[PDB]
Amino acid sequence: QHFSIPTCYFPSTAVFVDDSRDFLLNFVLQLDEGLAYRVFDSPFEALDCIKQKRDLAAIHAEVYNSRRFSEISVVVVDYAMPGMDGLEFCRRIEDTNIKKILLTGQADEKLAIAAFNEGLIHRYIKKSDPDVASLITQSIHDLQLQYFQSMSDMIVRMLSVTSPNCLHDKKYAELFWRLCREKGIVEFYLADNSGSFLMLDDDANISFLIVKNEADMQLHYDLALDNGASGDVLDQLHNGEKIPCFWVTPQWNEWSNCLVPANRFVSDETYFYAYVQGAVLFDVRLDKILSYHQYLEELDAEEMFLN
Repeated sequence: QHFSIPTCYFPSTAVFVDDSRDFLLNFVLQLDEGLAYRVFDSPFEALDCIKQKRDLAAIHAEVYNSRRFSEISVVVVDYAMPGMDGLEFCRRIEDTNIKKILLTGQADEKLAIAAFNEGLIHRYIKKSDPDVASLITQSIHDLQLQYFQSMSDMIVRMLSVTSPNCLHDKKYAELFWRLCREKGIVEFYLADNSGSFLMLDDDANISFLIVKNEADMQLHYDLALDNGASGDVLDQLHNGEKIPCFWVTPQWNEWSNCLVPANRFVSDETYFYAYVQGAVLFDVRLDKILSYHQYLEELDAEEMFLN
């Protein structure tokens, strides 16, 4: 219901717990390239690995964490695992916010329904379903989003900040996610109180989606009016034709190139935004950022399922 746009997002790791190598080979080789995953044939070793893995400017600082992509967001577990059934496996990680996909047998649907209603698991799929491979893949994408949506609750609490209203706007979120796909964005991080986002592609190229609400536009118009800006600047800020692209008040003669043409989006409220290339809002050290493409290349072939 909330955080249709999460406070942050980046490619995360899914864990597959299954005792059928033939099922895993058929499944993982249909997956889209770009999904990081780990495979365990034992629920005990999978649990041990999960256990051992465990202001507003602090959000985008996560991009300097080279191990962020190894965050485990979704687990896919077969209920018929030897040693420990799939539901008992999920109970021992239900304290975390990992999203659980249960692969059910022919006589396990009632047990999975109860677990789904209690919130123990978030998805159950018949392992013998002819579309099982595509159903798991779609649920992985859906639950990796829900993982960061659940993260957004604790992040705004930990930082003692209030979320921008645009993050809960369903119409605007669809525009946000479709723009991310148009620009090849794989990870983003909330940048200011109005809903701006630091954005990166798989090569860690920097870009920003600067977002302003009507209250911000009125504040910028009042600042330019109190500062005595050019006649065009007052008309552009009043009509909402352009938005400020800075992060501090510019000089009366500097408002010219500190503005960028903006799009207007009317939904739950009126937003003004512009997608700009480069580090525009604040400085970003590209030399201390591990891109996602380089993370996938630096994956050690020793601990790979496909070797």
